[PDB]
Amino acid sequence: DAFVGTWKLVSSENFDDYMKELGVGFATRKMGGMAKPNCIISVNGDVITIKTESTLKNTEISFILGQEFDEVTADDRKVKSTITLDGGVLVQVQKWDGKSTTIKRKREDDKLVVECVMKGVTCTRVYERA
Ligand SMILES: O=C(O)c1cc(C2CCCCC2)c(OCC(F)(F)F)nc1C(F)(F)F
Repeated sequence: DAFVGTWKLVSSENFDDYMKELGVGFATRKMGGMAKPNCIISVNGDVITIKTESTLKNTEISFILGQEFDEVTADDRKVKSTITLDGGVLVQVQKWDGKSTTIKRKREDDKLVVECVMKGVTCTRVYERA
């Protein structure tokens, strides 16, 4: 849809703090911080796929809006994830060990803006079309 495409990371703010609040250790944070991923979003019928590709780490999720699914995150959390579309924003929550984090994806001008929240930390990542 508005989201379909191949997107390249162009800016990131507070990602290290976000990962630290998730409990990610130094080595994985190091990898994550200097990753410049592509994000490839596609849709086929009810099923949306989001691939995140980078030199040292790839991930992929496929889901139906509103249907919880199991996910292994890039930092190796085993979470229960649910993604919904609200006012044009793809809102993902991940739940594990009584914690949650939200990842909101929205389209703004030429950007795919990703806002990641864990407790008091807010990270903003901006992707542009490849
Ligand atoms: O899409 C993103 O840019 C993104 C990317 C990553 C990984 C992707 C592979 C390379 C390293 C970074 C990620 O990892 C999960 C955690 F941050 F927790 F490590 N979380 C997100 C985001 F939160 F924003 F969805």
